Amino acid sequence: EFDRADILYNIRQTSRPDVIPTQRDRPVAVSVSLKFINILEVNEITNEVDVVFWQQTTWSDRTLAWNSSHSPDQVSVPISSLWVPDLAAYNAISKPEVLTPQLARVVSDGEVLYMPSIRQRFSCDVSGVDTESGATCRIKIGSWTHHSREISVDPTTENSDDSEYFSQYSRFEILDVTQKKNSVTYSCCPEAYEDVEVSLNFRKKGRS
Amino acid sequence: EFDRADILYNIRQTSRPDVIPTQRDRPVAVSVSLKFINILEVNEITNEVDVVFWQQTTWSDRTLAWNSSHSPDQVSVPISSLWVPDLAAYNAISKPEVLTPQLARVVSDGEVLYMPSIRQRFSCDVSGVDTESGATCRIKIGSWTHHSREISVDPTTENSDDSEYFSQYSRFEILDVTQKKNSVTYSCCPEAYEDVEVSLNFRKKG
Amino acid sequence: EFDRADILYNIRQTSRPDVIPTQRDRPVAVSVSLKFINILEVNEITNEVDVVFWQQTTWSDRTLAWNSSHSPDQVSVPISSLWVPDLAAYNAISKPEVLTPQLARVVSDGEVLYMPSIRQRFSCDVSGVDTESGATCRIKIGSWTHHSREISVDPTTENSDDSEYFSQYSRFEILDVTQKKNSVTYSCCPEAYEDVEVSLNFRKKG
Amino acid sequence: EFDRADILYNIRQTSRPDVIPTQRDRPVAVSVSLKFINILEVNEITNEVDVVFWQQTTWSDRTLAWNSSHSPDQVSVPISSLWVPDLAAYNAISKPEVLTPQLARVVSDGEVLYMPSIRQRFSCDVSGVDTESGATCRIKIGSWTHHSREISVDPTTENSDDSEYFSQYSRFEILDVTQKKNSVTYSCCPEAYEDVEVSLNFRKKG
Amino acid sequence: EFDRADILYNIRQTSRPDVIPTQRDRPVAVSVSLKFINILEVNEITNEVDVVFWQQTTWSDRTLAWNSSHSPDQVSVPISSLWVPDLAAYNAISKPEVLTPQLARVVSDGEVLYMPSIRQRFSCDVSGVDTESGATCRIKIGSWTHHSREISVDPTTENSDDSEYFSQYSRFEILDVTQKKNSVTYSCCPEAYEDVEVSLNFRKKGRS
Ligand SMILES: CN1CCC[C@H]1c1cccnc1
Ligand SMILES: CN1CCC[C@H]1c1cccnc1
Ligand SMILES: CN1CCC[C@H]1c1cccnc1
Ligand SMILES: CN1CCC[C@H]1c1cccnc1
Ligand SMILES: CN1CCC[C@H]1c1cccnc1
Repeated sequence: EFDRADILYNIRQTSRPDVIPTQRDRPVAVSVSLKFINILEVNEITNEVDVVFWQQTTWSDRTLAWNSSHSPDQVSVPISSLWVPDLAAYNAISKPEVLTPQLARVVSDGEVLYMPSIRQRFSCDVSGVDTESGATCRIKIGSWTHHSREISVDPTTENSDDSEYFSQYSRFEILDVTQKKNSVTYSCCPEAYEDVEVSLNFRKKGRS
Repeated sequence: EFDRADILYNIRQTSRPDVIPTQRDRPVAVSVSLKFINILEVNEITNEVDVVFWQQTTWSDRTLAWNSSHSPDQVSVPISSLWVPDLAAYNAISKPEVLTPQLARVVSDGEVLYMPSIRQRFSCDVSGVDTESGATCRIKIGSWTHHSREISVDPTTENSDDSEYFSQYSRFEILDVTQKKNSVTYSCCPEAYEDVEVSLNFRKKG
Repeated sequence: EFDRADILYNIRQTSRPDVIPTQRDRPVAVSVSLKFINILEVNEITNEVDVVFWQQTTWSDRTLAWNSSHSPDQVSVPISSLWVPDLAAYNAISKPEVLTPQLARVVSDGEVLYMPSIRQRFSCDVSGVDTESGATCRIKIGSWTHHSREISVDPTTENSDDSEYFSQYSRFEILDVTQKKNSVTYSCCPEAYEDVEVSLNFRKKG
Repeated sequence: EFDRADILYNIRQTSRPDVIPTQRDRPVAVSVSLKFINILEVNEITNEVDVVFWQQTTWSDRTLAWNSSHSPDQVSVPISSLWVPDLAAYNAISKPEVLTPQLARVVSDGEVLYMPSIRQRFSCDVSGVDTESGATCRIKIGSWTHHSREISVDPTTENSDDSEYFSQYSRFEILDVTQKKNSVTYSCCPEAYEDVEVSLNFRKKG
Repeated sequence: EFDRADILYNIRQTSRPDVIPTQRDRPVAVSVSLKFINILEVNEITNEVDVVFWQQTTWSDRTLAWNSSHSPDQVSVPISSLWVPDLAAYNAISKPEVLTPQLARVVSDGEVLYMPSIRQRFSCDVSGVDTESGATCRIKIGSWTHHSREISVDPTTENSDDSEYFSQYSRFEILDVTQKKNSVTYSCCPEAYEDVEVSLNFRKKGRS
């Protein structure tokens, strides 16, 4: 039997936050999904957008696991005590501003959910934002330093609505969100790195 | 008999800041209440507001308790030595800027009061800010990661006065502040998460 | 004979920066004085000012004391090794930007002087700033979490000119600086908290 | 046989982050190459530019090496656990804003690749930016404190296309990127310091 | 013989960074000299300037010394491991933005050179900036908390041109840099504090 204090103590003492939780030479499967909350600023001249999204991030780390047969089966853990995937947005032009407490939810089987609210600026196609078909801003996210044999990134499906959490008070409306996944070889390095491309189809609402 | 040094040493040494002070499998009851001090900027086109408020936050942590029959019965404690609720404003568009010393007041029975002055910008309904009925901006606050069996959130009880500490030098005036607690289920997760919705009814002076 | 290394070692090794240096039955007497250096921005529409001042802060901590019959009688100490009063400006709308090295001067009897240069923005009365009688901006400073029995705040007892070090290159000129102690209760808590109100009477130059 | 955990433990335990991995008194050869991603703001009046670039940095540190006959031959390491060259852009007018996770890739033979995305503002020649031949902004990068007997800086670009990773959505387009190795003695100090000058020839599209 | 690792270990283990390296009740002699790199913004209405300068700072700390008959005689050391003079500019209106790695160079006899590149804004006389005589902005630098028996501050000169490292792409040109030493008594305290005043004589380049 463990209480929350015991679980959290054991995790702090033994999770190796700098060690990717790879098992038998297989990639850590990371799921990412952006839930758009607001679009704060758009510039059709510069092709830049300022956006707030929840970055729902999910993966398994079995070194975190504990027998919860007589115990709580989930806890909140500061991310500084956990390994977290080194995800970056490749077309970000500002550093990610995390708006929320930096805590992940860890299940007793080792499943982790880290879902920060992030404000970040992007360079992307803003053309058509003012028309009915709208603009399509693509956001590319992947591990910065782990190639495909170490981290895979997936846009795991749901029925997950588009503007389920998007602000009704925004000047913009979301028409569609699609996720595409890619495998790229960069000039720097010989291995392929996976990314998810998130296409945000949106437009400016008219005053009426 | 303890002096302040002993109380604070004991809190610092046995601090478990990462551990939610859950007792008898009941949620930690957190009270929140926003005391509006200033509205610094409002944009009716973008529906954004920049606000300064004291986020009065209250809860009980029995692991902090000490016998105070012959001791001080209250101390100020760095929040880095305490568990603090992971509250977030859901419609915030900037990160909370804490303007005050990050100290909580702890009572010998384990009651904590943490009341930072916060500057933060929010996405909300700014329409009507210039009519007499004013605008109503809604701010939603709740635990980011603890569901309803772990953290409940409630309005601070004490009969809430609206303009109490609000700046007389602001360009805006407060007409009314109301609160409503909700219980919401999001698609990410199967459990319900509690929030308080704070409705700030305000208008431009003139 | 202690040398500076010994003094600073002893302070650092025994320092309890979390512990208010309450002397028996008494509030720690803190003296505060703002020496205005520059007024960088003024907005008469929003009633906001951006200011730079030296926050002269003085108090006694006898736990720091040492026998200096045959030793240096003063040293500079990082404030992270010292208890420091949790002062806040109640009408501040930005968090204090400290422009100087964060060192206090500690005398062998336990007297401490901490005098940071601070840039901060405030909400206050900017009306009349461009007139002959000028504007009067009031800045309210007090302990954020320590009530009247734990901290008292007074203006430094000197006659002194708080506009003495003000920049000659400023667009503004200071006409007068006055201070008044107040003591107030807040809805949150049953005790009185002390503050100093610093009234800065200033105007634009021609 | 070591697993990733062992490799990272061993590196962390013997991380000598402040020690330049000099061998027998001969300079650490550092390769630098800037991969331009975006040009965000250009001001022809002030001669200032705001740029985003991947700063591909490469060097060898044999103290990091491990036998990978039966082990992973590469790991990602927090740069806080590694010595990293003290490179600075001499004409930068803002501190480097690092946009990416601060991890370097370390090969079992001791080769290190650190490649942060950086946003930084520079002072340089913006004249002609809205002509056809374009502007040429020169960025000078070298070790801040290590002279030529301790750090050598070389452009290894490996010959990969200029506009390769540059945003197609930028307002600007890259015409050409060239590099020059320099060796400058400064008035302060008697030894020479190496730098690479990266010349970005770019324009506004039509 | 010590190697670099030994030197740095020994310094890390025994530097007392909060201890002023006073020897026998003498002041620590600190030399300061500003090498101007750029003038970014000037406002003649508000009397404010935004400047970039190398703040060349030099002093001796005998506790850092080591025998280098058969060892490297200089190392780079993080300033977090060293005592550094608590210098401040008295007319600065922003905090000193350090643009460079925060390393000092330490010689085996205990001489230290710390030379950060700093961007900072000042309140000073901007009048005359677009005439041929130019403006003269005075920058006052001294120890914040150490009086003259603990720290003296002294300007030092080289025969180099003041523009050696001034940007040729600035909108301003430097006409002259001079420096004065002062000893001032403030109201707070009974002791004299030393400062160096650095007078930057500059003007706007021809607009064409
Ligand atoms: C795959 N990353 C994305 C761009 C560069 C590359 C990389 C590789 C190794 C270390 N850092 C970055
Ligand atoms: C209640 N939170 C707000 C948005 C998602 C949710 C959540 C749940 C678990 C871990 N992180 C975030
Ligand atoms: C006197 N303080 C300033 C305003 C609220 C009050 C207070 C009391 C206890 C803890 N935090 C804040
Ligand atoms: C190469 N650096 C750039 C300018 C001065 C020089 C330097 C030398 C020693 C310590 N810091 C800086
Ligand atoms: C020399 N400094 C400049 C103004 C105040 C003074 C000072 C003295 C002691 C501690 N802090 C500041």
